[PDB]
Amino acid sequence: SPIEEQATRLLKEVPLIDGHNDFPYMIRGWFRNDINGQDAHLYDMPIGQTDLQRLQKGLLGGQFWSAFVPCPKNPDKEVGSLEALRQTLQQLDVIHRLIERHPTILQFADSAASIWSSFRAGRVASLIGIEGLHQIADSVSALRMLHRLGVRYVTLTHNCHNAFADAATVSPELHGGLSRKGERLIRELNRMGMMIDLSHTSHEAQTQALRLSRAPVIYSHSSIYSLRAHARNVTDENLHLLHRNRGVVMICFLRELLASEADQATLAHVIDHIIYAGTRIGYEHVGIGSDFDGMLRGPDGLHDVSCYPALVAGLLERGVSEEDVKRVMGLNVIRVLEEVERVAAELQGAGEECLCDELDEVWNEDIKEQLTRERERVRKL
Amino acid sequence: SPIEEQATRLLKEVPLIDGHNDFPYMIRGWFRNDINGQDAHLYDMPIGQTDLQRLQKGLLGGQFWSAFVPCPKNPDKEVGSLEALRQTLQQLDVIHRLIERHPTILQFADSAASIWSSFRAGRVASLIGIEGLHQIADSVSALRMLHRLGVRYVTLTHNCHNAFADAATVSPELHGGLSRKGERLIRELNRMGMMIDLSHTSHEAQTQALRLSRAPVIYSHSSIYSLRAHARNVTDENLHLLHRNRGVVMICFLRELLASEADQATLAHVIDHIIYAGTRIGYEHVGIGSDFDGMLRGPDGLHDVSCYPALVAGLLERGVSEEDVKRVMGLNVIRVLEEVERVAAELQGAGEECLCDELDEVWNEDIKEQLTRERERVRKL
Ligand SMILES: [Cl-]
Ligand SMILES: [Cl-]
Ligand SMILES: [Zn+2]
Ligand SMILES: [Zn+2]
Ligand SMILES: [Zn+2]
Ligand SMILES: [Zn+2]
Repeated sequence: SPIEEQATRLLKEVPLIDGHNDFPYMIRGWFRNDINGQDAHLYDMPIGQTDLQRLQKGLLGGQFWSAFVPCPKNPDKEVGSLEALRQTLQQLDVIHRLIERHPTILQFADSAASIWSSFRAGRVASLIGIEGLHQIADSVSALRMLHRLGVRYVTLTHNCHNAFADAATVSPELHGGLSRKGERLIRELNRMGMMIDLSHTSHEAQTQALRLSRAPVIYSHSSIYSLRAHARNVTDENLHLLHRNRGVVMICFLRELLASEADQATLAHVIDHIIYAGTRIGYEHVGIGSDFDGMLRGPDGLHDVSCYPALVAGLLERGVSEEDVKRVMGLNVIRVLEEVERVAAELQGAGEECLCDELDEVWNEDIKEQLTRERERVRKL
Repeated sequence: SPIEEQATRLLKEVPLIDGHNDFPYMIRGWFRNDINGQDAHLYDMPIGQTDLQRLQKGLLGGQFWSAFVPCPKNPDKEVGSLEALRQTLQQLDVIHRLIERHPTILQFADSAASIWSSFRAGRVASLIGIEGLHQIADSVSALRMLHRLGVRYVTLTHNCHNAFADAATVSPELHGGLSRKGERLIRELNRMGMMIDLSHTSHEAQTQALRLSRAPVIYSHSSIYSLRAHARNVTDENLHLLHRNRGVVMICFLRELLASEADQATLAHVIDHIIYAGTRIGYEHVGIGSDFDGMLRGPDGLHDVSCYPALVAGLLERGVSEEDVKRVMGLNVIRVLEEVERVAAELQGAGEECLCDELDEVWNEDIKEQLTRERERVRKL
């Protein structure tokens, strides 16, 4: 069809960059992060919605691979929080090993330039994000090291309240949006060049983050509230504040977020959600945030990662212009990552102070007096 | 003096690379890793043997900055082990922030080429190492992420036994050298290109590591046993196995390791230790491993980081040739890091399997059956 050829041409011209995929957690579930001699299975998986053959088939240009670990369930709160940090490094490790063992398909990217150079070579631009602040174990130092390991967005919560912000799906509220720590962390995230992700966060937490953030944010996988009322979806209030923020809402394929009955959800519903946001806040603030492998089953026509050409063709069929489809595919999320890095460079160039952790005193006054006495002895030599 | 001018010329021609300095832990002790508006103090410290003015004065070419955290003291063994991992990321964070805030003095390096390019520009080549396996929290995944963060050596123990190896200063013995896990970790360290450091490890643990390792190792800060009997010093047995391994013993300035009475220790004792090893196993297997800021007081003439020109002049005064002094200064430790990276490239190029952690099963048989049933449904479409 001339529409199918058009969709294939667009997928070759610009990268379709998906906002969120939990394929790394499926590798932890199925293989337990042991991928040695598992290429046959990694190319043709016996479970899930993602594998390396189907990833090629769908012509996907880039991917933010999620490094999610569950919210801590342990009665010992210190152990659970610290356990999440160790599991985070295990998931970042298997993501890096997955990319490194398959260099013909996947290539690591952590910027707008690295996404393009990956797309020119014919690879899937492989970026990384974490699904929740619980993953850092209350350590802003750890968060900066996660940025150094290649993490380029941080979802503020998953399905649990943390010290920084409230989750959408948990009641009662803890902070009523962001905490004081949360407000201060927004400045640090803008300073370091970490992209803020407002998926899974409460409506009040979104409103406060959108007003405070000096850089554009994203919703890595969230849908529209007006079309389907759910705690996880974005309200018209927050859609307008996203426009002022210059952020992007990357539309989710979760069936619960598209229809009241999950079995009724379809590819057409995803297109309705993209067109709604594109009509009201412009097509330069809308994206694609599948959440593949964060669900058992997908919508009719969006069953797995091979179905992206159907989404591009469906948007063109509805009268969304080529230029606007290219924006929704990936140009918008590239711009936000580019603007996040530019803001960080401005703030780092200006010499803004970084947020430091609260640490225990290791030395008492006796030790500090010995050290000062010792220094003075060396001065008199 | 013609000997002082000779020492200054050598320090400009080749980088003097010190094996171990604990200045990052002094920053944790004094500032609690909060260096915002502390440049006056960082250039002229009120404590310790290291600051940025004295670092320039001594003409030091490179430095392995230690990222040490204490051995876990907590009764809850899980909490203590996981706490060491979080503290490790705090110390790696402050090392990176120290380098980044002072780019005219310090420059990050993680290879032989990066050491040289740093030295050409007139910076101190700033490398990173961790002082003990307890710092990884039994996570080989975490260890690979520490390598990604810039860690280029790992001391197998500090002053405590761990799951992998025995420390020198603790009795009774636990593993009697390396454990089975330790033996398997040696292969993984060689594969990833992590330099093995045998300081703080028991004599038996050294012997087993030196025979097993396929790449050259180091002693980042250890002295000679024959001159001064101590658990921390290297025996003639292990010095010979270091020669076969092609490693380097970087001589320590700790007074306890140089003389029976600590107040008697001197610059002359450090030179005796360098000449002993250089005479018996050749000058291409000897280095300088100060351990500055891992001690209150240093030897007479080696009080702080400004005293390196006295060490170079002292070696030349004793009849050690210019070419051999250049080797002891830094060419040897550069070679070992270069050979460690070459061995890793050979093993990674050959497609050797990496060591994976033992993970818990997250899904039961009910969940796995749903995932396989779901995959088959998608196959029939
Ligand atoms: Cl602490
Ligand atoms: Cl686990
Ligand atoms: Zn997810
Ligand atoms: Zn999610
Ligand atoms: Zn030390
Ligand atoms: Zn030490």
